[PDB]
Amino acid sequence: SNAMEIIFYHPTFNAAWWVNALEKALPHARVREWKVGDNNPADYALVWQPPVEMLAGRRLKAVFVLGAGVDAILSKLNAHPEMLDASIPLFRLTGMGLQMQEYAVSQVLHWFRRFDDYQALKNQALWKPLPEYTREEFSVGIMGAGVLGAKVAESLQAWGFPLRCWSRSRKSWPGVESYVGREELRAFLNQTRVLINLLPNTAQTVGIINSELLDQLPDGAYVLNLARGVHVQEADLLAALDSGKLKGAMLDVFSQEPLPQESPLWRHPRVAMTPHIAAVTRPAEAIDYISRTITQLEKGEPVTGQVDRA
Amino acid sequence: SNAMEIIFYHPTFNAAWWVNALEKALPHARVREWKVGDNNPADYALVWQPPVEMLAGRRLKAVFVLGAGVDAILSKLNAHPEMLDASIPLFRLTGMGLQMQEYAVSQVLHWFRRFDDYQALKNQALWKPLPEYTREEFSVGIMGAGVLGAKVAESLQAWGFPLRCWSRSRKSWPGVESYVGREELRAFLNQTRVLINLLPNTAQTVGIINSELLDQLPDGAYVLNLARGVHVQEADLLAALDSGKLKGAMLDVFSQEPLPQESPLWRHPRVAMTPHIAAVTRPAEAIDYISRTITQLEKGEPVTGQVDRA
Repeated sequence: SNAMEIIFYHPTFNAAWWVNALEKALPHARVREWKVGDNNPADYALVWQPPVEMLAGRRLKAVFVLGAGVDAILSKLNAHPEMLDASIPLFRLTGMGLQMQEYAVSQVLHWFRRFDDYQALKNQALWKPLPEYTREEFSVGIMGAGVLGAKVAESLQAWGFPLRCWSRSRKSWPGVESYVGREELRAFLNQTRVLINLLPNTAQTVGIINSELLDQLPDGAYVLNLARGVHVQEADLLAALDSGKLKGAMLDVFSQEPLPQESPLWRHPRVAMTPHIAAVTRPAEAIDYISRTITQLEKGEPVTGQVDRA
Repeated sequence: SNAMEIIFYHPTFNAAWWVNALEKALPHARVREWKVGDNNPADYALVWQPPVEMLAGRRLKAVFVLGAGVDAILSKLNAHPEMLDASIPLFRLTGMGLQMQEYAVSQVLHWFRRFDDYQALKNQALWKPLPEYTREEFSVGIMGAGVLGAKVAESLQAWGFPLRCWSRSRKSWPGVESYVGREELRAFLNQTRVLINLLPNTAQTVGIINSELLDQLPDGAYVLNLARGVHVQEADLLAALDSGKLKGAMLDVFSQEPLPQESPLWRHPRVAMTPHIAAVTRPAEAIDYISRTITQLEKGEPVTGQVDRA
């Protein structure tokens, strides 16, 4: 023919910027942003929250999901077996431990040094040095196995906080007490001052952070949600913040995103919020991965990052 | 006689708690909180902002200043040569690098990840992922030589920020570009996104952070003041925050402390404030130092932490 055709679709990224970087990364490719009504052939598709008509009936060499988190797309494909011929390989971008570390280390220290309290004191123009928290009473509990959790634990134990992790599978991270299964969840929660959620999702963790879990945390605890919005029952979180069970929370993810303006979370004085930016893959990195993987496919070499479509 | 008499005075600490810990640390000592009119002998005096009548005419084996920062007391003694017989040794408690590190690392990351911006966006109930800052453009500049500055630099370069330091004396900290003298101050400021002040004081640094210095920082910079209040010209800081020269500031120290409620700093939305708590010596540590040093003096052994009364 024989030009390589690539199509690109993202709900909120700058298509122009991505099309460009892609053109320079794969100079021998024709890249174009996909728009409704575009049924001209393509060899590779780069997508996030793609509509059905973009991929339905397409013959493609591969689809690249623009982000980690294949749960959303897999369910659209599984609820629409007709959206992507099941023989087409699907890929995902996780090398973002650093980003998580930055976020968690900043906030855990922020809370440890009572900057949240000091900000409230500032807003009342009240000079009041507060009692200091001991490292011993400031235990960190990470929920979730996987590199992100492992990286976050590593970076926090370096500051001397007691660390514990909880997962369904038994684990052995250096300098961390490992708790396993719903059987050991209470023991884990009882001893955790700062609860950090880094669970990849599961049917078995939906709404896991609800009142039944919050009740086992010691009073004056904190919740840092870096995993999935559906892991937190928002009404229960707010109730725990209002009763004093929780001193504070920081949430990067929400049950519904963008979080509707109507949500009271926006309004709570002891909730901090970030619009799902804890760890985004740098486009340069994303582009390097995608171009590298396309090259391996064109040459029949081994690839990495393929998502099994169980 | 022969009981060892110790007297204690602090303007805001819990005298009872300190007297107690002291009694247990030196069981063989009689410790008492000093109150106006108490002219009964003592062997050692533990003080912070002592009034003249507490130390005038006293024969003492040593005075212990309850904190690092001997500038305040030395000037009261030097302006009142009659407050402490000049033959009496004076001691000070610096092993607080960790505390500074916690503070600086938390805040520099806080700013780097735009949590300040995200908080403002939260307060407007506006979901808006913001552009990310590169590490390259997020250079840290530490003013001041000495361990605290060295510790803070060490902990920040570990996160991959470009680091520079400025002092009057030439220095060589690993992984840090060293700038020396007022001659190289502009070059240093021009390249510094986050200015961290850790200068021990000098006549030559009073009001150093004024408009002439702020003007050399790149727009969108930040100031973190962890050293002395008199180092910052508060009116100029506020002006720099209002013009956009400075995106934000965090201050742990102020020209006058407690900062009068009248000060506009309390009121600025892009100033964060803490009541001089960046690095306080743990009382347990303070007590261990003082008891250890008293024991060395009683036994004629070498001591450490003595302040020359030049």
